[PDB]
Amino acid sequence: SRTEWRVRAISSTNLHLRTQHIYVNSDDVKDTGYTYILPKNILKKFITISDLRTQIAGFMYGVSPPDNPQVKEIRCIVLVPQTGSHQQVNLPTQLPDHELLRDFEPLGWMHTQPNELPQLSPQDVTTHAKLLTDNISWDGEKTVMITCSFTPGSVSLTAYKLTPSGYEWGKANTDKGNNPKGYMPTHYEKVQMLLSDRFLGYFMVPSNGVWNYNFQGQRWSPAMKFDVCLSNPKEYYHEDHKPVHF
Repeated sequence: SRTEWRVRAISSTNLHLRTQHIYVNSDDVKDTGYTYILPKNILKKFITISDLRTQIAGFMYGVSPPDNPQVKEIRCIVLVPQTGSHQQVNLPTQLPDHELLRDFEPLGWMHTQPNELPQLSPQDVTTHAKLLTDNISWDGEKTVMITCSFTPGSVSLTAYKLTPSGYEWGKANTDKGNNPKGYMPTHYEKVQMLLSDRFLGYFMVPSNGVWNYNFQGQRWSPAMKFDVCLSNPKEYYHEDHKPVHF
């Protein structure tokens, strides 16, 4: 329905309201490790281009502040060609590559999620374990996952790191659902994160100007190759994201 598309596009412009009420779960995090600082400007933009029901994601890149070795500031988010569901996001096996990105530190990924969950999803752990094993540039000691859970009238953020055992389990997991065998809360660990407007972050999207393939699944595949470039991200229901035909 072309009319439905226009209606959803309209209601989605109210997503920015949720970024007025942001929550960050820093509850009982170990005092050992890194603290992640996410810029408010990119978190808000990330929410405005997202969707309440279908998850989207982006890879995070950042730097190490000269005077605090235990702090990692996220300065760039890269949106890759993708598709997703209420339970997970589907990303190409090929990591983004660009001269501008090679001098940053890969810090993991972030993604939206329909509802707040009592535990990190088994899917997230599996997706993260895959990203680690395949990419030598991904340091398990610094890469993390930030979940942006939509809660009534707001968004709730949490950052996690995989545990050595979680990495092992994730690398072997074979059932995408919500209760895989052997899944324990001891497979992941919460990490400290801050939402700050002290500095700005930037976005990089596919060079063909299309990151959202949720209405063009036939043009998406895990093996697809792509390039990226600096740019302001297009919303979920942007003109260029609609299906080749309704």
